[PDB]
Amino acid sequence: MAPVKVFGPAMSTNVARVLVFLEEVGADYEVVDMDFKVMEHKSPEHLARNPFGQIPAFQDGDLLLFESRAISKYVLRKYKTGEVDLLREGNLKEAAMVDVWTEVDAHTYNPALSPIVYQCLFNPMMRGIPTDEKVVAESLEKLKKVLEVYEARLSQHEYLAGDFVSFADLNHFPYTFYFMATPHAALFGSYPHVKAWWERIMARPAIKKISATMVPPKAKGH
Ligand SMILES: N[C@@H](CCC(=O)N[C@@H](CSCc1ccc([N+](=O)[O-])cc1)C(=O)NCC(=O)O)C(=O)O
Ligand code: NA
Ligand code: NA
Ligand code: NA
Repeated sequence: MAPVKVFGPAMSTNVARVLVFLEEVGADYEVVDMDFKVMEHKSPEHLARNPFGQIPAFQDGDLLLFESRAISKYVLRKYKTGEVDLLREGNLKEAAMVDVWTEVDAHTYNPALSPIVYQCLFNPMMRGIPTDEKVVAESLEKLKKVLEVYEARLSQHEYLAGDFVSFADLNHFPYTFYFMATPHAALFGSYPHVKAWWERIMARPAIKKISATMVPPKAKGH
């Protein structure tokens, strides 16, 4: 039957996103590393997997996929356990709530948090480009407003879609993980329900496993 293949280094946020869901359902998989220093993601071979020249790409037999959230939902459906139901697709209103807060991550939370990761981590280390502190300052003020909403939401439920962990919650892991390595990692402590939610996510065996393969400078970067 052959395990599925993920193309891209495990440290890349959107690769890690897929690996988390693979681990949640206990599926075998192969991580195919790629050399960004020779721009392997822009090679003719990889463009045939992801025509926009990005990672992850994904292969299951003759099926090629890209876009991390699409890959992840395919994994969750293919390996649907019964022991794990992260999409709630058998329940219309639960699936809707999972969908809402998955979209919130994609279009409200991650656009506020991701720039801080880029400016404080990716740009200086990976690209040799210094931190633009005005982008950081503007993004932090937006993130704080987002976190005020999350704090209220997570005061009523343990997770974002209700009293169950879901696709919505776990999609928050890869970029927030790296945020915890920036100078702004203490931010969450001002939002106690958000911090507790985050710690529940970090306690998950699948999350523990993948975060160990991403390895920051050292865990919660000081
Ligand atoms: N929507 C897509 C986004 C995928 C994506 O952005 N992949 C990035 C790597 S993860 C995000 C990321 C970007 C940059 C760094 N960095 O260190 O400079 C780290 C992580 C990529 O391949 N970029 C190459 C390109 O677009 O040309 C998905 O979720 O799959
Ligand atoms: Na990019
Ligand atoms: Na599911
Ligand atoms: Na918004």
